[PDB]
Amino acid sequence: SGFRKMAFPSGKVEGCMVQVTCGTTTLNGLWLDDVVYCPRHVICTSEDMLNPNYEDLLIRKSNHNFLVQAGNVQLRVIGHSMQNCVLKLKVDTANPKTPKYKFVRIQPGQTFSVLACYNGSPSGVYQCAMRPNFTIKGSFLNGSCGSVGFNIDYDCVSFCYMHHMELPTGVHAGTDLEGNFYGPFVDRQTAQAAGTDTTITVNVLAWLYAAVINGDRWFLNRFTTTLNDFNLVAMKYNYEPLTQDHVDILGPLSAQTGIAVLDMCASLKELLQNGMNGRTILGSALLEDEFTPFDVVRQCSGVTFQ
Amino acid sequence: SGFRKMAFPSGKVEGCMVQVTCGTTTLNGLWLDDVVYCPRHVICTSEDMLNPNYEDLLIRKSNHNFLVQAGNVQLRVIGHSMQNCVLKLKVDTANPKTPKYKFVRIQPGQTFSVLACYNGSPSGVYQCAMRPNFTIKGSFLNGSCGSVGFNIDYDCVSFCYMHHMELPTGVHAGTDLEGNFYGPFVDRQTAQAAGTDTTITVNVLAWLYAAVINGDRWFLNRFTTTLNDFNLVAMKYNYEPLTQDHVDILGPLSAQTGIAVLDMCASLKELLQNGMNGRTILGSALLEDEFTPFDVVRQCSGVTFQ
Ligand SMILES: [K+]
Repeated sequence: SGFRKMAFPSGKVEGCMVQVTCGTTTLNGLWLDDVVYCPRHVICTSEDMLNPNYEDLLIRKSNHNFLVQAGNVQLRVIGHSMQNCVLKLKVDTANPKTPKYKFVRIQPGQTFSVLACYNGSPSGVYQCAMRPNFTIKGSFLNGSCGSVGFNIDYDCVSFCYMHHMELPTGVHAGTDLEGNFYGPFVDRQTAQAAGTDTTITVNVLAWLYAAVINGDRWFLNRFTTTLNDFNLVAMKYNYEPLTQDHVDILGPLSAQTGIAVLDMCASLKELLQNGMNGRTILGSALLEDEFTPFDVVRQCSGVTFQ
Repeated sequence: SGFRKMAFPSGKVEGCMVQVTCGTTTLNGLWLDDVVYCPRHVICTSEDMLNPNYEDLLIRKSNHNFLVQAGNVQLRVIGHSMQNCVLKLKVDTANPKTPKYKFVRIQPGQTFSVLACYNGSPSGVYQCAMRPNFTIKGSFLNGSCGSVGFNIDYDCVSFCYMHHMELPTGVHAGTDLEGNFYGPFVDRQTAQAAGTDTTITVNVLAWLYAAVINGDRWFLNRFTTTLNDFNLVAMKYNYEPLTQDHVDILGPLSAQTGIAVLDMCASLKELLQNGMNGRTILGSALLEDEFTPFDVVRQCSGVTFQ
């Protein structure tokens, strides 16, 4: 029994984290084969950041301007290119600990593990959701940039996020490993508003299913609802619209528990309208939305890796 | 900067997890040097479990009764001993991936990362507290036993927990790596009651400090209190007494924020009595108690590992 914010095991990613330094800026890089990936803003000074011309700043850089340290081993940079907002430093050594990996672009609502690093060394691991507004509510400090988010399938690491910046609101933004930001953000120190953050409805439902599996059934009610009637109530409480695709993905959990998706939707409707009356679900007084349907299945069925 | 249930990186522990099989039972073992540690109840059948005489059950066992698999590599058992409730299988091979480690017995309140495993293979990693009643509110399924809890200092893994059993209440119990149960529990299938669980006061305070660091200052009040006056209020809300040792360990955070421990205590007093008025601290509507003072320092200062 029990249910936790459970992260993927970090071992495979630990062995890819390096320190990258340029000028006075030190952040993290991801070392896969003979390439180190890191945020390109590492080449910028404080003043460059206000309006950086990256094409120009990079032409003015040479390989020796980049210091890459893997543990107590200096990696020599022998090449550099830029892909969107990621810097690719070609190094003299293929990472012996390179795992099987893919670069994946995730959708809002999907979750991943983050290996928060400083100076190429891991500080911790935690589970995360890509928020609907394309931010993530991470735990990152100065120098966290280059830290990556990932999922694991079997033995294959699917890298989906690289951390680039913190916004004034204290939430975080970054790119896929091709250097394309998630959301309407740029690696420039210019005012940038997060879109309004909404609650990931399908994930709340998934977590309610988790709660049922673990006993909690008090929120189950006698009501039912149509999909559209639900979404009308949801929108009023800043909940993402629930699509048919979402309903379909919840199918496995609806089958496991025997509770139909729209029935669970009704249970949520009431919770939104009335509240919880000081009661808690899976130890939480708030409706948790950082667990996907698949995440519940994985934790409740005991899926392992490598 | 944000705040998350953040686990230690699992890499070092991943490389120590093996599968151990005996009779009708498969669970997990921890492979350090030429020894594999696992719960001794692996030698029991269903019938043995009702009233096991372990000294006698083990005398009747031979090395060949124990099948240890590290991936697709069979480890040959060449010896067996019992230390309290842990079985130590001596094998023909020292684990090449043995990290620097200690075996530590933690105190109630203290936290650790758990690497949940099935069949010697990791499913995930999550942060945990040793509850005051010596249970842990884990996420474990059938076959999780042998899974370990740990902290890391620099490069040294301090193993503090091995999972042995789930109790009727759905919470978990186990031993230090010397095989001594935490709490009044035994590795017998006989009814066993968890003591009443209390809230880990020192940890709630630590987490309030974390909240200050991340902005939230609304719960700060002008009032102060003596230690005893605080504990009188605490006991009424099922909070662990706050000791002077607790005050001392909160020292770093009190220094960092400039808020005195007893001042923070007063702020907590009010929160306990009046509630939050539907407000939230670090995204939570409940007072969180599974973060130690050190855990907050590590997350908020960016402490890394190896
Ligand atoms: K219902």
